[PDB]
Amino acid sequence: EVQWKVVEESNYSYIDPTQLPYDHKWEFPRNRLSFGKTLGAGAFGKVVEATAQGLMTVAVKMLKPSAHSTEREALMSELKVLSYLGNHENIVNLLGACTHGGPTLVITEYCCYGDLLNFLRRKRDEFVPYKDFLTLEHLLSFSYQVAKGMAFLASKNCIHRDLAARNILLTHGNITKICDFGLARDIKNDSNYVDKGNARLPVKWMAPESIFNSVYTFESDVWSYGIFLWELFSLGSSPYPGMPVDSKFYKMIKEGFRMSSPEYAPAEMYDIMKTCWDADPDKRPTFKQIVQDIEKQISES
Repeated sequence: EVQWKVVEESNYSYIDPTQLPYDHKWEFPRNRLSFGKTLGAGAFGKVVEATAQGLMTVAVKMLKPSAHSTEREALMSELKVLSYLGNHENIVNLLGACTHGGPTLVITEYCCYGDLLNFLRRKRDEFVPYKDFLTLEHLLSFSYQVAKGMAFLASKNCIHRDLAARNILLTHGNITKICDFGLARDIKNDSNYVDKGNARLPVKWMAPESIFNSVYTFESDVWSYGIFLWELFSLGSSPYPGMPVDSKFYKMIKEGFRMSSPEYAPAEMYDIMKTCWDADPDKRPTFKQIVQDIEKQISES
């Protein structure tokens, strides 16, 4: 299941998120919700735009009527993980929840510009590196904010496992927020997810140890962040463009093959990508190092 995991020292192992506590401070009166347009939908759930009276415009995640018992539990565990993580500017934050009086509703922040991938593709022919054009100043800020958000998740012993520009939302003032669609997104319709065994996985974003050894760590999140950077400075291009995921692709990655630098990537940002893609997880930077490195770049700019 492609979703977030909180880990505990064992050497880490995933915690069972059902065992996390749900504090009822999040409880919010169901009747104070006015639902609007459906923002997204998966096989078992959807996110709807809603007006919250006394909490503003919010996003509400809910299950579809065909959801099984395990998915109601999964939505509850999603609420438990968000409540455990706490608040940060660069994640989609929990605002409230409705657990009794009906089916479970998770109330989160609303990001009006949608996911960052479609935004970049939208702005591709309206980009200039320097001077509402998208600029290099914006791409640096986006790289900075996603690194801050990922540093925050890592500091809470949380690993994303699916970091990609499609999972970053953009809101007002060019604030980027990491999110986990979870049950609100069905990956069977997305060609960026590849069948491998029974699983469907974002192979072109995954670290080699994740692909060939099923190992997901803080360091494998850093690898995916490097792919995200490539997406960002290619203005939304697909990674390893024109390459099918086949035996040749896996062999090339295993033998050290990496993408070339995007056209608009500053050399300092390509340096970060290359270190993120080190075959040795121990040689990759941490998200805290990446935050400081990009902070120095923005000062110089």
